[PDB]
Amino acid sequence: HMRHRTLSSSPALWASIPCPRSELRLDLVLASGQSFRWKEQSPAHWSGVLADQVWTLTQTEDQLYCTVYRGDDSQVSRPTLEELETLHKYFQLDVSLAQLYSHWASVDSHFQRVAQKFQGVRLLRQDPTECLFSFICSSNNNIARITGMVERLCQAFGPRLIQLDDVTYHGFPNLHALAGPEAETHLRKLGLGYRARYVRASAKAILEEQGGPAWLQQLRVAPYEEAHKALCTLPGVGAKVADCICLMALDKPQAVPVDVHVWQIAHRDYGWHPKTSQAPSPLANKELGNFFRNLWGPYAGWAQAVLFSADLR
Ligand code: NI
Repeated sequence: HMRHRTLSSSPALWASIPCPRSELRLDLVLASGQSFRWKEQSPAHWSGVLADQVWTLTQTEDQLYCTVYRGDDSQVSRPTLEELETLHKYFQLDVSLAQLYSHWASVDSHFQRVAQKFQGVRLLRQDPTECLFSFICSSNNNIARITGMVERLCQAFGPRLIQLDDVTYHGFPNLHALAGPEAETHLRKLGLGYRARYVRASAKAILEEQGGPAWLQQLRVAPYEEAHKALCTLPGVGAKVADCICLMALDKPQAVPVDVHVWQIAHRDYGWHPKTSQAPSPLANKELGNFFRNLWGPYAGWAQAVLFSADLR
Protein backbone atom coordinates (compact mmCIF):
# COMPACT_ATOMS: atom_id res chain seq x y z
CA HIS A 1 0.00 0.00 0.00
CA MET A 2 1.93 3.04 -1.30
CA ARG A 3 1.11 6.44 0.20
CA HIS A 4 0.86 10.09 -0.88
CA ARG A 5 3.96 11.97 0.25
CA THR A 6 4.26 15.09 2.37
CA LEU A 7 7.33 17.31 2.53
CA SER A 8 7.90 16.39 6.21
CA SER A 9 7.09 12.66 5.89
CA SER A 10 9.71 12.01 3.13
CA PRO A 11 12.08 15.01 2.60
CA ALA A 12 14.64 12.94 0.70
CA LEU A 13 12.23 12.48 -2.27
CA TRP A 14 11.53 16.15 -3.06
CA ALA A 15 13.22 18.60 -5.42
CA SER A 16 12.79 22.36 -5.55
CA ILE A 17 12.18 24.88 -8.30
CA PRO A 18 12.86 28.49 -7.29
CA CYS A 19 9.53 30.28 -7.60
CA PRO A 20 8.08 33.10 -5.53
CA ARG A 21 4.48 32.62 -4.44
CA SER A 22 3.59 35.91 -6.16
CA GLU A 23 4.46 34.11 -9.44
CA LEU A 24 2.48 30.94 -8.61
CA ARG A 25 -0.21 30.12 -6.07
CA LEU A 26 -0.96 26.37 -6.35
CA ASP A 27 -4.23 26.70 -4.41
CA LEU A 28 -5.47 29.24 -7.02
CA VAL A 29 -4.09 27.55 -10.15
CA LEU A 30 -4.38 23.80 -9.52
CA ALA A 31 -7.84 24.26 -8.06
CA SER A 32 -10.39 22.71 -10.43
CA GLY A 33 -11.11 25.07 -13.32
CA GLN A 34 -8.19 24.97 -15.70
CA SER A 35 -7.32 21.35 -14.96
CA PHE A 36 -9.79 18.95 -13.33
CA ARG A 37 -7.18 16.47 -12.18
CA TRP A 38 -5.36 18.00 -9.17
CA LYS A 39 -6.49 17.35 -5.58
CA GLU A 40 -5.25 18.60 -2.22
CA GLN A 41 -4.98 15.13 -0.63
CA SER A 42 -3.32 16.65 2.47
CA PRO A 43 -3.13 20.35 3.41
CA ALA A 44 -1.00 22.40 0.98
CA HIS A 45 -0.06 19.24 -0.97
CA TRP A 46 -1.55 18.92 -4.46
CA SER A 47 -1.44 15.54 -6.15
CA GLY A 48 -2.36 14.92 -9.78
CA VAL A 49 -1.35 13.34 -13.07
CA LEU A 50 0.88 14.87 -15.74
CA ALA A 51 1.14 12.85 -18.96
CA ASP A 52 1.76 9.39 -17.43
CA GLN A 53 3.32 10.39 -14.09
CA VAL A 54 1.70 11.27 -10.80
CA TRP A 55 3.11 14.26 -8.90
CA THR A 56 2.63 15.84 -5.52
CA LEU A 57 3.45 19.54 -5.34
CA THR A 58 3.75 21.99 -2.43
CA GLN A 59 5.37 25.38 -1.92
CA THR A 60 6.92 27.90 0.46
CA GLU A 61 7.03 31.65 -0.23
CA ASP A 62 10.16 31.15 -2.40
CA GLN A 63 10.18 27.52 -3.59
CA LEU A 64 8.04 25.05 -5.47
CA TYR A 65 8.72 21.58 -3.98
CA CYS A 66 8.05 18.60 -6.23
CA THR A 67 7.92 14.86 -5.93
CA VAL A 68 7.10 12.35 -8.64
CA TYR A 69 5.85 8.77 -8.40
CA ARG A 70 7.18 6.76 -11.34
CA GLY A 71 5.30 3.56 -10.44
CA ASP A 72 6.42 0.30 -8.86
CA ASP A 73 9.07 0.02 -11.59
CA SER A 74 11.90 2.35 -10.57
CA GLN A 75 13.56 2.58 -7.18
CA VAL A 76 12.02 5.56 -5.39
CA SER A 77 14.00 8.80 -5.93
CA ARG A 78 14.07 12.59 -6.41
CA PRO A 79 12.74 14.19 -9.60
CA THR A 80 15.36 14.45 -12.38
CA LEU A 81 16.26 17.67 -14.18
CA GLU A 82 14.19 16.75 -17.24
CA GLU A 83 11.15 15.89 -15.10
CA LEU A 84 11.50 19.30 -13.41
CA GLU A 85 11.81 20.98 -16.82
CA THR A 86 8.39 19.43 -17.58
CA LEU A 87 6.84 21.18 -14.55
CA HIS A 88 8.59 24.41 -15.51
CA LYS A 89 6.95 24.13 -18.95
CA TYR A 90 3.59 23.05 -17.45
CA PHE A 91 3.51 26.19 -15.29
CA GLN A 92 4.96 28.34 -18.10
CA LEU A 93 7.48 29.80 -15.62
CA ASP A 94 9.35 31.75 -18.36
CA VAL A 95 6.36 34.11 -18.29
CA SER A 96 6.75 36.81 -15.66
CA LEU A 97 3.41 37.37 -13.98
CA ALA A 98 4.59 40.41 -11.98
CA GLN A 99 5.12 42.32 -15.22
CA LEU A 100 1.79 41.21 -16.68
CA TYR A 101 -0.17 42.17 -13.54
CA SER A 102 1.51 45.59 -13.56
CA HIS A 103 0.54 46.14 -17.21
CA TRP A 104 -3.10 45.03 -16.71
CA ALA A 105 -3.64 47.16 -13.61
CA SER A 106 -2.19 50.20 -15.46
CA VAL A 107 -5.22 50.37 -17.79
CA ASP A 108 -7.74 48.44 -15.70
CA SER A 109 -8.70 50.07 -12.42
CA HIS A 110 -10.90 47.11 -11.38
CA PHE A 111 -8.19 44.50 -12.02
CA GLN A 112 -5.88 46.48 -9.72
CA ARG A 113 -8.29 46.17 -6.75
CA VAL A 114 -9.10 42.53 -7.46
CA ALA A 115 -5.55 41.29 -8.21
CA GLN A 116 -4.05 42.43 -4.87
CA LYS A 117 -5.76 39.57 -3.04
CA PHE A 118 -5.24 37.05 -5.88
CA GLN A 119 -1.61 37.06 -6.97
CA GLY A 120 0.13 34.12 -8.60
CA VAL A 121 -2.71 33.03 -10.92
CA ARG A 122 -1.16 31.79 -14.18
CA LEU A 123 -2.19 29.47 -17.03
CA LEU A 124 -1.15 25.88 -17.10
CA ARG A 125 0.08 24.63 -20.45
CA GLN A 126 -2.07 21.52 -20.80
CA ASP A 127 -2.14 18.59 -23.16
CA PRO A 128 -4.52 19.36 -26.06
CA THR A 129 -6.35 15.98 -25.92
CA GLU A 130 -7.05 16.17 -22.19
CA CYS A 131 -8.04 19.79 -22.54
CA LEU A 132 -10.39 19.15 -25.50
CA PHE A 133 -12.38 16.37 -23.83
CA SER A 134 -12.39 18.02 -20.41
CA PHE A 135 -13.95 21.17 -21.88
CA ILE A 136 -16.46 19.26 -24.04
CA CYS A 137 -17.69 18.10 -20.59
CA SER A 138 -17.89 21.75 -19.41
CA SER A 139 -20.96 22.82 -21.40
CA ASN A 140 -23.87 23.84 -19.10
CA ASN A 141 -21.89 22.30 -16.24
CA ASN A 142 -20.23 23.27 -12.94
CA ILE A 143 -16.66 22.63 -11.82
CA ALA A 144 -17.53 20.02 -9.19
CA ARG A 145 -19.59 18.09 -11.73
CA ILE A 146 -16.96 18.37 -14.53
CA THR A 147 -14.30 17.02 -12.13
CA GLY A 148 -16.41 13.91 -11.46
CA MET A 149 -17.13 13.33 -15.17
CA VAL A 150 -13.45 13.67 -16.05
CA GLU A 151 -12.26 11.39 -13.25
CA ARG A 152 -14.81 8.65 -14.02
CA LEU A 153 -13.91 8.99 -17.71
CA CYS A 154 -10.22 8.51 -16.96
CA GLN A 155 -10.92 5.58 -14.61
CA ALA A 156 -12.95 3.73 -17.28
CA PHE A 157 -10.88 4.50 -20.38
CA GLY A 158 -7.33 5.58 -19.47
CA PRO A 159 -4.38 3.43 -18.29
CA ARG A 160 -3.82 2.80 -14.57
CA LEU A 161 -0.61 4.46 -13.43
CA ILE A 162 -0.39 3.93 -9.66
CA GLN A 163 -2.45 3.80 -6.48
CA LEU A 164 -1.72 6.08 -3.51
CA ASP A 165 -3.76 5.44 -0.36
CA ASP A 166 -7.38 5.03 -1.65
CA VAL A 167 -6.73 6.93 -4.93
CA THR A 168 -6.04 4.99 -8.15
CA TYR A 169 -4.44 7.32 -10.72
CA HIS A 170 -5.25 6.97 -14.42
CA GLY A 171 -3.69 8.61 -17.46
CA PHE A 172 -5.97 10.55 -19.78
CA PRO A 173 -7.25 8.24 -22.55
CA ASN A 174 -6.13 8.44 -26.18
CA LEU A 175 -8.47 9.26 -29.04
CA HIS A 176 -8.92 5.65 -30.13
CA ALA A 177 -10.22 4.63 -26.69
CA LEU A 178 -12.93 7.33 -26.83
CA ALA A 179 -13.99 6.71 -30.44
CA GLY A 180 -15.23 3.09 -30.24
CA PRO A 181 -18.76 1.77 -30.84
CA GLU A 182 -19.55 1.43 -27.11
CA ALA A 183 -17.95 4.66 -25.90
CA GLU A 184 -21.03 6.89 -25.87
CA THR A 185 -23.14 4.25 -24.12
CA HIS A 186 -20.45 3.76 -21.47
CA LEU A 187 -19.95 7.50 -21.01
CA ARG A 188 -23.71 7.91 -20.49
CA LYS A 189 -23.52 5.40 -17.61
CA LEU A 190 -20.82 7.66 -16.14
CA GLY A 191 -23.32 10.51 -16.22
CA LEU A 192 -21.99 12.66 -19.09
CA GLY A 193 -25.48 12.90 -20.63
CA TYR A 194 -25.57 14.57 -24.08
CA ARG A 195 -21.83 15.27 -23.64
CA ALA A 196 -21.18 11.54 -24.16
CA ARG A 197 -22.09 11.83 -27.86
CA TYR A 198 -19.77 14.77 -28.45
CA VAL A 199 -16.81 13.06 -26.75
CA ARG A 200 -17.04 9.95 -28.96
CA ALA A 201 -17.96 11.85 -32.12
CA SER A 202 -15.12 14.38 -31.69
CA ALA A 203 -12.61 11.59 -31.05
CA LYS A 204 -13.80 9.82 -34.24
CA ALA A 205 -13.72 13.07 -36.21
CA ILE A 206 -10.16 13.85 -35.23
CA LEU A 207 -9.04 10.31 -36.13
CA GLU A 208 -10.93 9.85 -39.39
CA GLU A 209 -11.12 13.37 -40.84
CA GLN A 210 -8.08 15.24 -39.38
CA GLY A 211 -5.26 12.64 -39.24
CA GLY A 212 -5.12 11.89 -35.51
CA PRO A 213 -3.60 13.85 -32.59
CA ALA A 214 -0.91 15.33 -34.85
CA TRP A 215 -3.67 17.74 -35.90
CA LEU A 216 -3.96 19.15 -32.36
CA GLN A 217 -0.18 19.91 -32.42
CA GLN A 218 -0.59 21.67 -35.81
CA LEU A 219 -3.20 23.91 -34.15
CA ARG A 220 -0.65 24.73 -31.44
CA VAL A 221 1.55 26.17 -34.26
CA ALA A 222 -1.32 27.80 -36.21
CA PRO A 223 -2.49 31.33 -35.36
CA TYR A 224 -5.31 31.77 -32.84
CA GLU A 225 -8.10 32.61 -35.31
CA GLU A 226 -7.43 29.57 -37.56
CA ALA A 227 -7.03 27.13 -34.63
CA HIS A 228 -10.24 28.47 -33.14
CA LYS A 229 -12.21 28.03 -36.37
CA ALA A 230 -10.77 24.52 -36.83
CA LEU A 231 -11.80 23.43 -33.34
CA CYS A 232 -15.35 24.76 -34.00
CA THR A 233 -15.73 22.09 -36.72
CA LEU A 234 -15.74 19.40 -33.97
CA PRO A 235 -19.02 17.97 -32.56
CA GLY A 236 -19.92 19.87 -29.37
CA VAL A 237 -17.14 22.44 -29.76
CA GLY A 238 -18.40 26.00 -30.03
CA ALA A 239 -16.68 29.29 -29.35
CA LYS A 240 -16.34 28.91 -25.56
CA VAL A 241 -14.81 25.45 -25.69
CA ALA A 242 -12.56 26.37 -28.62
CA ASP A 243 -11.34 29.40 -26.70
CA CYS A 244 -10.73 27.31 -23.57
CA ILE A 245 -8.56 24.94 -25.59
CA CYS A 246 -6.78 27.76 -27.44
CA LEU A 247 -5.87 29.47 -24.17
CA MET A 248 -4.99 26.45 -22.05
CA ALA A 249 -3.40 24.01 -24.51
CA LEU A 250 -2.62 25.68 -27.86
CA ASP A 251 -0.53 28.62 -26.56
CA LYS A 252 -3.02 31.39 -27.55
CA PRO A 253 -2.80 33.83 -24.59
CA GLN A 254 -5.26 36.25 -26.22
CA ALA A 255 -8.08 33.67 -26.29
CA VAL A 256 -10.94 34.78 -24.03
CA PRO A 257 -13.68 32.18 -23.41
CA VAL A 258 -17.13 33.77 -23.11
CA ASP A 259 -20.18 32.21 -21.46
CA VAL A 260 -23.05 33.46 -19.25
CA HIS A 261 -20.63 33.85 -16.28
CA VAL A 262 -18.14 36.01 -18.18
CA TRP A 263 -21.14 37.97 -19.51
CA GLN A 264 -22.14 38.54 -15.84
CA ILE A 265 -18.67 39.68 -14.69
CA ALA A 266 -18.37 41.98 -17.71
CA HIS A 267 -21.74 43.62 -17.33
CA ARG A 268 -21.60 43.98 -13.50
CA ASP A 269 -17.92 44.85 -13.04
CA TYR A 270 -17.09 46.62 -16.35
CA GLY A 271 -20.48 48.08 -17.25
CA TRP A 272 -20.27 46.36 -20.60
CA HIS A 273 -23.23 46.06 -22.94
CA PRO A 274 -23.14 44.87 -26.53
CA LYS A 275 -23.18 47.61 -29.15
CA THR A 276 -25.68 45.46 -31.09
CA SER A 277 -29.28 44.15 -30.71
CA GLN A 278 -29.17 41.13 -28.34
CA ALA A 279 -32.90 40.23 -28.46
CA PRO A 280 -26.14 36.74 -25.51
CA SER A 281 -25.38 35.36 -28.99
CA PRO A 282 -22.36 34.25 -31.02
CA LEU A 283 -21.62 37.72 -32.47
CA ALA A 284 -22.22 39.47 -29.15
CA ASN A 285 -20.02 36.87 -27.37
CA LYS A 286 -17.18 37.52 -29.83
CA GLU A 287 -17.64 41.27 -29.30
CA LEU A 288 -17.15 40.76 -25.54
CA GLY A 289 -14.02 38.69 -26.20
CA ASN A 290 -12.83 41.57 -28.41
CA PHE A 291 -13.64 44.09 -25.64
CA PHE A 292 -11.21 42.28 -23.30
CA ARG A 293 -8.41 41.83 -25.87
CA ASN A 294 -8.81 45.55 -26.67
CA LEU A 295 -8.59 46.36 -22.93
CA TRP A 296 -5.86 43.96 -21.72
CA GLY A 297 -3.72 43.18 -24.78
CA PRO A 298 -2.34 39.89 -26.14
CA TYR A 299 -2.44 38.07 -22.77
CA ALA A 300 -6.11 38.91 -22.23
CA GLY A 301 -6.93 35.24 -21.44
CA TRP A 302 -4.46 35.28 -18.58
CA ALA A 303 -5.96 38.44 -17.10
CA GLN A 304 -9.42 36.85 -17.32
CA ALA A 305 -8.20 33.85 -15.32
CA VAL A 306 -7.11 36.17 -12.47
CA LEU A 307 -10.61 37.66 -12.35
CA PHE A 308 -12.26 34.23 -12.54
CA SER A 309 -10.15 33.04 -9.59
CA ALA A 310 -10.98 36.15 -7.53
CA ASP A 311 -14.73 35.82 -8.18
CA LEU A 312 -14.83 32.08 -7.42
CA ARG A 313 -13.27 32.57 -3.94
NI1 NI B 1 -26.88 47.26 -17.73
